[PDB]
Amino acid sequence: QSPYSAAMAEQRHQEWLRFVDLLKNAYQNDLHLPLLNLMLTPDEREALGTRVRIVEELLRGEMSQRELKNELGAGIATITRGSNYLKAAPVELRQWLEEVLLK
Amino acid sequence: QSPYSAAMAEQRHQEWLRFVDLLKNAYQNDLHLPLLNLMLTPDEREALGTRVRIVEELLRGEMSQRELKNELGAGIATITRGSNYLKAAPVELRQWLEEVLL
Ligand SMILES: O=C(O)Cc1c[nH]c2ccccc12
Ligand SMILES: O=C(O)Cc1c[nH]c2ccccc12
Repeated sequence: QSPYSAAMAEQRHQEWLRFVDLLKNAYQNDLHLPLLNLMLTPDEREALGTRVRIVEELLRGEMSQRELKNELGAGIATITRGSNYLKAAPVELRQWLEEVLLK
Repeated sequence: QSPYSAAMAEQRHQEWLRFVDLLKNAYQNDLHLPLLNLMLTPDEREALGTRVRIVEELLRGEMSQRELKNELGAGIATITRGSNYLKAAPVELRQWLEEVLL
């Protein structure tokens, strides 16, 4: 069926929340590392590691475009998307990220 | 430089573990949902939700290949890779997944 429907949106939402609770329980049982190895490909794990550094440097604000590109391998489009995500983040998350990533 | 180097392997280890620790801390602070919305695109979150069901139905062993494909939209190659990962999973993870998913 069509993925663009309320019913499919609700199904995706429930499946996503199930994964979030599964990983929560994995953390609670010290199984987070093998679970994330199973559920994410190596390139996806590498990308997540890089996106942490992109968010950190965007929040810091000291590197420019070409600096971020040459240091992290992230082109301008990727950086702009990350900046859009950061702009859309709730204030509590952004302030916590400033705290934990920059201090 | 080269992605296929020992130094780059070490950098990958470090950056991945920093993400794992950040997300641990986000769960501890009830910020995991917005952090995951920030670090994963919608299609990646959708894929993760589907991968949970793939792993569940592989462990259950009741659905076949065409059934898994028609129910989850996941082709044979994706199911085969998931089965490979499950075969390579450590015993403790697999027994836990059977405990919690079934
Ligand atoms: O849009 C992308 O290329 C993926 C992506 C998801 N969250 C991000 C945060 C910072 C930089 C890139 C991404
Ligand atoms: O290889 C893939 O297609 C992605 C993938 C990563 N972990 C998985 C678990 C089950 C099914 C597919 C995947």
